[PDB]
Amino acid sequence: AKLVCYFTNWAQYRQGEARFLPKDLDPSLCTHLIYAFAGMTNHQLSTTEWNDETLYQEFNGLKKMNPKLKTLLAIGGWNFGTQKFTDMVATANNRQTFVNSAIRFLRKYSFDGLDLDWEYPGSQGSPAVDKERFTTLVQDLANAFQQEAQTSGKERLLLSAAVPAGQTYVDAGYEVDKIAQNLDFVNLMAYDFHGSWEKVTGHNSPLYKRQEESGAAASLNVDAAVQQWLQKGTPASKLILGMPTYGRSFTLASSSDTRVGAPATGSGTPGPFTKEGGMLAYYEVCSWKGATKQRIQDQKVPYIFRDNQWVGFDDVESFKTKVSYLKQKGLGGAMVWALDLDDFAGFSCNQGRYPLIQTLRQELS
Repeated sequence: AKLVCYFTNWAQYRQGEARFLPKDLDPSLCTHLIYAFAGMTNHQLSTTEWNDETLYQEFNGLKKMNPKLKTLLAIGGWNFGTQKFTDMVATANNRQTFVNSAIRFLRKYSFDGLDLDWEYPGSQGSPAVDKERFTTLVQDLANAFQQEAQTSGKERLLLSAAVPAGQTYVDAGYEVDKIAQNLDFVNLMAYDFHGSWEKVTGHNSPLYKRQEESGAAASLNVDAAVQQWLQKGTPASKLILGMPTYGRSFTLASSSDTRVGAPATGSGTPGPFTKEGGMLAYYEVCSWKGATKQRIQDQKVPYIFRDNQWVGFDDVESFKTKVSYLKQKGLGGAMVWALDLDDFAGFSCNQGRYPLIQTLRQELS
């Protein structure tokens, strides 16, 4: 069973206790560590932070203390955009340029593979033609990795991809059945289902729909997201269920109505450390004094509120429930976004180091 965990390039800038660097990783916590994110320069895989080279060494250096640990480098992300992916996959010449650089890059810093985080083919400015070209990109990487294994005598580089849950994005850019064959595993982003971009309160990652939810809305949940990727061709053993170590917040129209689906004037007050409205790290949520925590019976996930702030998030129980769910579905394991959002150093929730992720590690085995 896999436990895929995401490390983020910018967590090193969080202030005080929240600061996160490779030295803060637990080498046995997860089975696979994915470094996010790498960029692209002239169709070639490239760094995005002044110290990625130094951090790469530290990151992959952990394999010396745990040879079984597998690391991948994730290219893309939201900020990165779609254009560079778009122009790169338009020609066989640029694709080969990208593939060859990836190989050299990965082997150079000792990464075990590449995680594709293009967000997303066929959307966000990306032409619908990118749907098939993405498939072709996946194939080229797979073929090249296949050959490089014999030419180098090293373990075949791994290939994975972080994929959206929404039917809109999935239909627009993913030939599920075709790419699933070539991807070693699929990291399903089963979160961001609801957020401050909606004028009503909703949970970031609920397992099931609300009994009074229907139509498109009844598709905004983990279970529906998993069934879609399975039904479209993803073999269960390759589908990795993503879980959030963060929650999404809202500012209530009135502190008087804290019901799920209650009126929201906007994003919740940004967290002291994460500094982004509408989002909070788990270590910021459990750092709430004089709040009222309640669970959504239907969706199996909690949410808390205080004054006019409302945040739906995941906790030990919810994670335990989703793992239980994951097993019933026979999936390949769990994925986590992100390492730096859980209380990695037990400085806030008084539940020890990595309360959430350690829970996943215990349950998965």
